[PDB]
Amino acid sequence: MRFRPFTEEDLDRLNRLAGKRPVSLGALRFFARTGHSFLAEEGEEPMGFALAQAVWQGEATTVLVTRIEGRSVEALRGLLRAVVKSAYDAGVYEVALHLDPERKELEEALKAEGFALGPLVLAVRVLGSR
Repeated sequence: MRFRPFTEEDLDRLNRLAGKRPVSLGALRFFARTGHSFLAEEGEEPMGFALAQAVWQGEATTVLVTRIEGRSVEALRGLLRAVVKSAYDAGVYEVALHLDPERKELEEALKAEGFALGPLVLAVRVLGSR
């Protein structure tokens, strides 16, 4: 298994991993430009991806993982590691993710790669779409 930046040529591979929530070409292009987004592959079987980006806090920066998908704990862990490395290299202060706690594989991968699930809590208000 390997972890790499994706390009436009990888649109189908990403969408093979994207289930019922497709990644557009526009989204792929934007996330390719961040330097924080990765594709996981076993051979040329796609195995996961992470869409992540830098968000300025006013002094420090956070890298937010907007989306992560993966077919195994191994894929999820390696994607997190690749994101974390890209954050360290950019002098980013922290990496954050909004976790659905039903996703046990992701929860396992997060703990294995040094993420905490507290004490900070996520507050959300969904407004909806037009």
